[PDB]
Amino acid sequence: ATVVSGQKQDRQGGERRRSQLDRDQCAYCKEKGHWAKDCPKKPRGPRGPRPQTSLL
RNA sequence: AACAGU
Ligand SMILES: [Zn+2]
Repeated sequence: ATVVSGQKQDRQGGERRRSQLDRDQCAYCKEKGHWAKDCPKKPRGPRGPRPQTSLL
């Protein structure tokens, strides 16, 4: 015999389709004030800004 | 994955 399972459907709080992602809420760390594109927890690298060293 | 918003 086994008694273990999950079956329930209930949720509160309004939301279109992106949690409480405020227009001024970072969608990365969840910090309000800065945008994800400006998240201080964003990645960086690899250090080496060299797309194409042309000669002209 | 941590971008759910050019
Ligand atoms: Zn952030």
